[PDB]
Amino acid sequence: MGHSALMKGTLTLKGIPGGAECSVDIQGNDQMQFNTNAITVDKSCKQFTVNLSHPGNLPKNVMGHNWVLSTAADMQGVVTDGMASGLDKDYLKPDDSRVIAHTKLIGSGEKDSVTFDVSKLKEGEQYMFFCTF
Ligand SMILES: [Ca+2]
Ligand SMILES: [Cl-]
Ligand SMILES: [Cu+2]
Ligand code: NA
Ligand code: NA
Repeated sequence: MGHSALMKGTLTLKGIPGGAECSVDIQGNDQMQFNTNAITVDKSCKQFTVNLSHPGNLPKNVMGHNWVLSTAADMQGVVTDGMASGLDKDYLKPDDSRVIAHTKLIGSGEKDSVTFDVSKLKEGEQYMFFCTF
């Protein structure tokens, strides 16, 4: 139930040869899909920015999407507690210690960005991004 089983992917801190730009553009659509399942963040990025958008036509209460980052070990807990927190809390437990970064929940035609400190990540750790809707 909800989007997290399908709308998820890995996020990995790596030394990308030569550096990389410090953002990613990601979309969630009307078919419960993100347009990537693997994001790499370069070590030398001080901040990283995720720009989420929602193309198509369905409203937030039917096909709402957020982008939520946690350790892979913490994902299930965040999803469970987020689902229980409900639509009016953007399907996130308020102040959840396990959420490294998150956007708001968006419907069709909306956009949201989140920037976070890359020092909150560690090489070797498994991170997941996901929608908790
Ligand atoms: Ca935001
Ligand atoms: Cl659903
Ligand atoms: Cu979603
Ligand atoms: Na690099
Ligand atoms: Na980029």
